[PDB]
Amino acid sequence: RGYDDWRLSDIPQYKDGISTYEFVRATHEADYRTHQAEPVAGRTFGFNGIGRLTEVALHMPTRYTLHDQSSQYKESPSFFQGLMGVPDRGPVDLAAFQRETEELATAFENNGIKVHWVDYPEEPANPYGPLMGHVFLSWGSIWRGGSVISRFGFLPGMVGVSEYLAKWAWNTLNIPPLVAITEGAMEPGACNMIADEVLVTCLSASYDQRGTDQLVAAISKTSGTEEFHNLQLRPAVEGFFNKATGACAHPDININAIDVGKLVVSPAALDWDARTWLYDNNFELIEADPDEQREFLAPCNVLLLEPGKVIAHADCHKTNQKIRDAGVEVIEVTGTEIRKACGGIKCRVMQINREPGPTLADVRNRVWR
Amino acid sequence: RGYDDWRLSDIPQYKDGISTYEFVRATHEADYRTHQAEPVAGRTFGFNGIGRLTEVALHMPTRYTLHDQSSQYKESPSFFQGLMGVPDRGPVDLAAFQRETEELATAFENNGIKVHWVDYPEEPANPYGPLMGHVFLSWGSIWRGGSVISRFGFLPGMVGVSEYLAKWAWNTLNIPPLVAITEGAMEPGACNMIADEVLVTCLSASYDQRGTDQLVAAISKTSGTEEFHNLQLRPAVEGFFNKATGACAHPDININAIDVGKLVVSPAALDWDARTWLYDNNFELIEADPDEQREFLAPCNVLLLEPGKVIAHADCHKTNQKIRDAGVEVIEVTGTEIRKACGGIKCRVMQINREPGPTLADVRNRVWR
Amino acid sequence: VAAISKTSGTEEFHNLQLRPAVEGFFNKATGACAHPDININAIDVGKLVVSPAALDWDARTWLYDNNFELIEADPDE
Ligand code: NA
Ligand code: NA
Ligand code: NA
Repeated sequence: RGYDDWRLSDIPQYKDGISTYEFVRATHEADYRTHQAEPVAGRTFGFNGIGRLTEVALHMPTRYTLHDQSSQYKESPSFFQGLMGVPDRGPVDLAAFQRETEELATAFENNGIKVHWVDYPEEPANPYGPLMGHVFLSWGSIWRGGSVISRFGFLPGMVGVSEYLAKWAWNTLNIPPLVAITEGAMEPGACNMIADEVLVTCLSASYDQRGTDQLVAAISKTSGTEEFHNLQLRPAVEGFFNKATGACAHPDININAIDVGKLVVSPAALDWDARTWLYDNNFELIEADPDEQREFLAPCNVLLLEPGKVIAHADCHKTNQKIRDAGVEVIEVTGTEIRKACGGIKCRVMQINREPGPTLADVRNRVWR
Repeated sequence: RGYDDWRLSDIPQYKDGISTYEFVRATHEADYRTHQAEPVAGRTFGFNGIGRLTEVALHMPTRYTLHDQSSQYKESPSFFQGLMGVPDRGPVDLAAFQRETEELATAFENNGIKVHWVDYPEEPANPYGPLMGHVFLSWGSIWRGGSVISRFGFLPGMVGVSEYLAKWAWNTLNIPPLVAITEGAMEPGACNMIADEVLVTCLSASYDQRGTDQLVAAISKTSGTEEFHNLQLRPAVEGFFNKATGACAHPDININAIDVGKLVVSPAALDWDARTWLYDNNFELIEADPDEQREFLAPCNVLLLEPGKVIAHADCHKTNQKIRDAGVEVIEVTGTEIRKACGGIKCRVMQINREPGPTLADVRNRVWR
Repeated sequence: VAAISKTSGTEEFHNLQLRPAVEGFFNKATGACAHPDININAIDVGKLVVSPAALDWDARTWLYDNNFELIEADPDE
């Protein structure tokens, strides 16, 4: 459209004969997401909900991506093994890690999902040491309304990284920032949603109440939904993972939607209040295999491509058969090397755009019991 | 520092023998501004307070910087004159506008202040028309903790512009975003501070309570101060300016600090509650000349370089003499072309860095009455 | 708690409430239990034996702030 072709009618709040007060008031009442954020970006964005995923980002590992090669890790493996708490399966193999990355990218491409690639500098470091955990791009997933700078609860190696990803999103995709978390802890990208307006968080090493309150207040305003619900799990774990039980600080390892009103869920996830809430709101629970969970094969860490279709770890044979039995298509992808650190396949995916999908009302209205 | 020289002692929360729980808790308790925002940026930043200004940005006008060249302005001058409410002083002259810009830059250089330059594209437009008001870079001033995306209450021509300035600050200076305002109206860069922890806002066309609450909550957490105060003026004005009275929607036209516990203030600014608050907190008021105020010569729009030294419009002879009588040095700078739109000299300056300066306690402790 | 607090013989009364992830009495996948007596117990003044499956973050914080020392039970046992 030509620079000299613009007219007052191109301003949505403008009307012939409108008073100053009325124009201003209409401006104050406009919706931020649809009036400002999306039009200025030139596109929709946000991974909220359980609708159709269209766009993601991955990181192709280099030798600097490997947590066990940080000089700080070398100084004290046991310090980082306490923070992470995941089973020791030996050193990360770079070549195999690269191969499973290619396989994940192909799964997306075979299903019509756009894949962007995020690179980091050589010898990447923040003020406190080498980057660590920066393969886990879910930590930079984009909300309706914009990107978030996180406060990491347990991993100093991620300082600077949510900044880098948000900046990448702005420069590469024109997606703006929504908020920085500035108190307590909050790692929103490791949260997930089980309906269009239902967020699952934890209280854990990765989330306190103050951080949660700040994040939820910001994303609720741009959620595109009338109401917003936060189901808060209360896992018994000290760091990231509890290898005695399968309990995890991140929702993405405890629970995930596989279809409308159907969740895959860890044995270690549901305290009584959470169970009651899910029951009352008509969610059907597919229980993950207990050994798969406890051994950190990440059977709940499935990525929903759309209701009824997920990407899952190829070696979660028992959980994946239960998911298929629930009428859901499973795309199996190798995820052996990724699980040597604090996450699985879903955890490594930055979700950029998901189309609007089924609501909590749709969950409540499904007749299945 | 070498990539392989990092040790655990480089992590501030680390200590020999610390448990996982204790390390995580120390991480949750760390201060965002000094642990994350500033170290990742590689520098301090923020214009908060009344200390020494060190760094600003200006825009050198082009033909597209002129509001009277927008096709929307041409379609209805009276619409925009209703929104703005400022006296008509005739057409902007590009070349003279450029000249007064160079004069302001020289004043900054003569006073030891670093000046960055912001350019816009040719034929710059947002989703709703040509940019308008984009010379006024105060709207992009940087807070302790980071940049802000604003919700403009009356000027659709600024949609997209606070985004552009924040992105510029991130790419050019490595300064991160703090928050996007997503409800109501809030134009924080046209606010000003009268002590290290005292923010002056208005309730007006440019600010509602919801927008104010969002902004104040965000900047208070990174203010670097134990307490934070918001003095809210209640000007009687419909749009930007009330040409019958001198009242303005923006604090920056109503009031400004000139020294520790000394303010220049418009006759039209102080409702009884605001006057009482200023009295109880020991602020001395220098009243701007009423004719200079009403004629929009912007006599309260002075830029504090440090306590006791301001830049002011060269033609505010009466107010400037009152400021000098109060023991403050005035640097007079031409600001004729800038005032044809909704702002004065201070309004066109993006403040990037101001050193920590006197506190509300310092104001309260000054003995002068 | 209202009933026993009035006859406790003590000026104050505190209830630490654990939130175990278990559907019935016992969770054989995790070691979590519906009963406190299987999750935690005092062994001396300010020293507790405690299950890996017992302590949510709020409970852990409360115990830490009140100076209780935790001996972790063997996870397989
Ligand atoms: Na719960
Ligand atoms: Na000032
Ligand atoms: Na508890």
